[PDB]
Amino acid sequence: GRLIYTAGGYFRQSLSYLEAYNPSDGTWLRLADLQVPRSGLAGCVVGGLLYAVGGRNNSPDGNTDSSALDCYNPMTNQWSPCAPMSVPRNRIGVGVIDGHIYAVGGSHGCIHHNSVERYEPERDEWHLVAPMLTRRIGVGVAVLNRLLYAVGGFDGTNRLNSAECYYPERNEWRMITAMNTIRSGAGVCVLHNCIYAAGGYDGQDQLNSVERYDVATATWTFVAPMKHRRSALGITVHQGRIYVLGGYDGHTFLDSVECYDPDTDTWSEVTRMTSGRSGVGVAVT
Amino acid sequence: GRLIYTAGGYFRQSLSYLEAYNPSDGTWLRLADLQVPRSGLAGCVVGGLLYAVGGRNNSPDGNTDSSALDCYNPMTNQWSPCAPMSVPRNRIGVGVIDGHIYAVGGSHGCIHHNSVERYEPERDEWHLVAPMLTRRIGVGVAVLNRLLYAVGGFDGTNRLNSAECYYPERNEWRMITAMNTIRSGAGVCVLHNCIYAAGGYDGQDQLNSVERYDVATATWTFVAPMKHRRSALGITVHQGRIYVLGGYDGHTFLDSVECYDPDTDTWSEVTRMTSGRSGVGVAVT
Ligand code: NA
Repeated sequence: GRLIYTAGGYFRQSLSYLEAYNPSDGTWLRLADLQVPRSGLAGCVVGGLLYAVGGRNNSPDGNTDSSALDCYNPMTNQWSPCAPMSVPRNRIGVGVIDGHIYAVGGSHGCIHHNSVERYEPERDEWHLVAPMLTRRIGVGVAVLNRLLYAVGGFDGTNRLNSAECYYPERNEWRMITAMNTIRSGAGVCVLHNCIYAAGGYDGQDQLNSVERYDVATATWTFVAPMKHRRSALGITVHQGRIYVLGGYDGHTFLDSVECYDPDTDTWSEVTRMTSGRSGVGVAVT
Repeated sequence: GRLIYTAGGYFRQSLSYLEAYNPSDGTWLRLADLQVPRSGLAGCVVGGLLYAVGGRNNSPDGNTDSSALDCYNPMTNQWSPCAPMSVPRNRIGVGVIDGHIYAVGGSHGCIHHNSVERYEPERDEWHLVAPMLTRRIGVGVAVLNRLLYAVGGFDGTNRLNSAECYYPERNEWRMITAMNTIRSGAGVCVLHNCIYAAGGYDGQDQLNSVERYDVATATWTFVAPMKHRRSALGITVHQGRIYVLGGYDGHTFLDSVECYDPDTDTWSEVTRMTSGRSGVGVAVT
């Protein structure tokens, strides 16, 4: 009975919400708020614990980029602070390999990071690894074949269709085949041995198009588009299906949750979040 | 029969309101809207004309920092554009010396300005002067003894308790005694030869504390606090009393207007604005 957790987000200002959706019965739980309101963060799970990584506190009286790492225990309904990252990372990408959290790119004020760091929960320590070949904020991250893929984003000048792959054993990055579409703030996940990149911003419009990377052919192929165009959407995989949560369509902050069935190549609206928001962190446990 | 004018502000989005309060009879006038919505702007008066300087248009369709200078004539109820500043300046500080407008600090996207520029209404021209020693956004500005004081703010990393002074004849800045409290977005004004810094934000809390700088002793002393904590408040002096307008208390956008009587060292609520808002520009004419 795993749940889809959504942490933080943005609607007029950064949000503290921690909510959990049950795809089986369609119910939503209201869990303990984040200690600091954050948008542009990422979520991940290690050993049944939910982690909220980086982001930014956007408030009417001023803004603060976050280097924070916070851990939520579903059994206790409590958030606990962890060691912070070396730098603040807003619009961060995150992936997990062997119980270690990789924090990828993101921004700190005018700085667009190419730097990458890894967290060890057993030691509560962060350590820098090899930086990416490109500076990437609003970057999508996917773990596939024990490699860490960094997809699209924004380098400070241009939104990107480029993508690269990290080899943990060799501690190095290599560029892979570029996507068909330029995407910053896309939802990036892994489903049935393929990397999916859904929505995002091409530098002009928020996108509803969805493409998938097949490792064997090293090609990106378009699949069925989402019903709603969205950037800064949350994404996850639950029981062989992709779930996209909220986002921004250029005018509205979406409460829509769409579900992709790979067997039928179709998207359907499954639920609505309690309120519209973009820039959430999402994970399943 | 001078009026307290409040221009722009923020509530869900940047506002276009121009309203004028009469402290003698408690009435509010609804004047011509600003041509462009703006929050984080500053207001000032030169030769009976009201000026709206800098700010930002925060809308659901995007955010744009403003380099605009607009002039309102109370006799015609008309806004007229003036020459723009060299750069956009959101959360700007403004002061007037010898009929010249000084535009101090503020932000442009991720940039935190230390730059300062001066407007000459007779020539409709802006010119840069010596930059401040510190980058300051959400900076409070006060003119005292023909010197321009820049108080607190945010440098891009930390909210500040520091303050500095500009010498127009020498074209140079000098650091002065730091405040007792770190304050960004405080209300800063001059009353009876003292600089007052009321409220503000420290990165964690909105403040109700008020302190005053005495030039002779070069010391900051706390006076009676305001009834409501507020950051990004509007401030002005009218007939020997300080008026604080709106702001943000960490939850609500205030419509509250408080008045400080220096003879009794007491604050009282005198009126309410027609709607709650933060980040207004305020001036008296
Ligand atoms: Na907030």
